[PDB]
Amino acid sequence: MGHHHHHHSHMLTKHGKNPVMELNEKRRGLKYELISETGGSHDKRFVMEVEVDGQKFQGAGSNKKVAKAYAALAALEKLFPDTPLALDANK
Repeated sequence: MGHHHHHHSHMLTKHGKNPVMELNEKRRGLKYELISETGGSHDKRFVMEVEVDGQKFQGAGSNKKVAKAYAALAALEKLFPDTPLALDANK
């Protein structure tokens, strides 16, 4: 029996474009830099920052590129949610 796999499956975003490449189509002149980076006994913890429309959003993932994905989604869900009227919103 197996009970073990190497996680190769890739999460994306609102569309099948991958949040990073998608955001780079939705907006141009973006910035992707590293904020936090560490690796423990069995788990990883990376945090990347993305600049969209001058606004900086930070996301955390198990590596740089996955952290970029969450950072991008952080901007996408805020700038391009495509949702109806807003009854609840902070920023």
